[PDB]
Amino acid sequence: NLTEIQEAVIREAVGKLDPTNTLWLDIEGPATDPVEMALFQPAGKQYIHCFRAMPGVLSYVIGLLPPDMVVTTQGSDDIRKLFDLHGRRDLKLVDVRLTSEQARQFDQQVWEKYGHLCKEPHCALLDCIMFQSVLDGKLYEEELTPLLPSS
Repeated sequence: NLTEIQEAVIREAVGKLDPTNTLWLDIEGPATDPVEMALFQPAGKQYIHCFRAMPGVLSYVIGLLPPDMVVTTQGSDDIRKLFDLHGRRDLKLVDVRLTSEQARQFDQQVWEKYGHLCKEPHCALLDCIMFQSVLDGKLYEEELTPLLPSS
């Protein structure tokens, strides 16, 4: 349901992910029909990002994640269900459960620095950067390389 070109691009992007490093996954919208999905590796200063077909891309990405890898999210009740339905029971999930208040610690700085990648406002990619910043106790402000160019 994806063109072989799309599949080859996605495959190469996922292949550049390093399994030994933290990997964030965030989905905006219904699990079966996302509007946005983002994957973010702070240590490798890289991300995969795309908006509104989406279900095909998300499924293909899940199928390609490295074996037994730890995925970090801000809530994975449905992501767990998706993983499993796609034959990825081996993927491990961690939910970083910042309170609304905690998650806003670096909201404005992150929007200032990275808001152009998405342009009280929220997008999947920046949420991950914001949460990682809270964990680091300081603003994430590295230069980020997209791994997956807008098709």
